[PDB]
Amino acid sequence: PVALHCGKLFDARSGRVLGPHTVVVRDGRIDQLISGLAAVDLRNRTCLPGWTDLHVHLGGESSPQSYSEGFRLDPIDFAYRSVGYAERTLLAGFTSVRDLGGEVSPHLRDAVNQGLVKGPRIFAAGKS
Amino acid sequence: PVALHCGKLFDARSGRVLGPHTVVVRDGRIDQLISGLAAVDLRNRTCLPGWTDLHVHLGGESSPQSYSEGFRLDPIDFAYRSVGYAERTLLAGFTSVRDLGGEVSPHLRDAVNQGLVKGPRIFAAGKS
Repeated sequence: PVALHCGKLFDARSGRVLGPHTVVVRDGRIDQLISGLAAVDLRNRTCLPGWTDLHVHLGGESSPQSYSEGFRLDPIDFAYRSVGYAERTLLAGFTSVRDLGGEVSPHLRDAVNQGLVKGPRIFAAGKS
Repeated sequence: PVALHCGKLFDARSGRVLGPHTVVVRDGRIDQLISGLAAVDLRNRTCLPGWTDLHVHLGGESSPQSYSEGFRLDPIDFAYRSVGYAERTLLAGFTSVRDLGGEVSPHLRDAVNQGLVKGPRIFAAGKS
């Protein structure tokens, strides 16, 4: 249970930035939206919903060695890299993603959902 | 049947350079060694026996891509490269070599012995 006090709120449905608002969060959902208990001071910030990236591949990253590591590395090493990838993605403001390829992301999604590692909400495609 | 006239001859057994000599070749062997018919004029040159390299790998060559081509290429491409490798080795003065690794060299040796391609006399080790 935390109350959020922020100076401006962006209304996604309308596409307009409103004024001061107070957001009350209990049980992980939004309960009240008073316009005009733990408290977080965001009165010098703009309120937005979390962003969704609909096309990512959290199981790897492009590099000059990307076309030779496949024959020498295992998916476990790629999972160890994906831990940092997912943390960096979450900390940039993206609370959900849609993964469109790769067989490490269904496992990363399970690990994130169980709380073992930090990351966004993953919708995984598995093998293309 | 060709007679060779060269100004100086290197005697491998003794290790000394001698004077003018005439070498008569019939049937692929040395028959006469007159000291002091087709003719080749080498009177401004030094006569030596063909050289032997006891450690070569005619089936490949080092390159920045040598650690990734193995998973993408076939031995046929390496044979096509070995054709030029063997020609260049023969033209540098090495009439025989000892190949100490590689499974393309037993086939290159057969091809050279049958006269299909140019190269030195190959003693191949096969797989190490």
